[PDB]
Amino acid sequence: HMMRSPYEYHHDLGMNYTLIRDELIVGSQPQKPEDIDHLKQEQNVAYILNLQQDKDIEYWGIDLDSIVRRCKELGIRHMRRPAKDFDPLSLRSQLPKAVSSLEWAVSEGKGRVYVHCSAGLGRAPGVSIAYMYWFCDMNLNTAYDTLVSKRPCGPNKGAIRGATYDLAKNDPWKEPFESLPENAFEDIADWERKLIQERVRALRGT
Repeated sequence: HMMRSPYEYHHDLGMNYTLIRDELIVGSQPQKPEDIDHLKQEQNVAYILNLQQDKDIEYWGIDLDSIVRRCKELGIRHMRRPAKDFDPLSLRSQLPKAVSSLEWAVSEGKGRVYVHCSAGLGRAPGVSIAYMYWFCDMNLNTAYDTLVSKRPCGPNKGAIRGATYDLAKNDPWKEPFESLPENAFEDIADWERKLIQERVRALRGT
């Protein structure tokens, strides 16, 4: 067993994950049905949030149907909110829906939510940080540092900031997010946070 690179996916090492908050685990894709048994037995997982595109599951040669079947057998709910890999625009567009699924599953309270993409290095940490920022009473830099300190990875902060802009927006003719400096929407006022939480919850089951 040899040295590997630190911020890159090593699929041959099997499913890997990090517990970020009691309710929330961020990791790489389950590779076979036995990995679902591990999650249920060792981590009390009751929900899986899969952020991959079909193209990703195909590339990786994963039998998703057998994964999902085992989830159902064990009472786990499997959810899909796809986003494109290494694509901040995709992540930004899909963040509100992905976070809606996550936050719904947390609110149900039946067990831990396992949030993953192919590697759990971009998409899955990005969704998790947005959830912490919007729902767990922190600013964006705190939310960001809290995850990255536990699980070294490279989520796009701009994607999360831009989804925050998108959800706080009340004027369809506001200047674009792309014109604003790095600091815009890195914190949100209490009324904006309330607006965001309602809009995210309104996407539950869309």
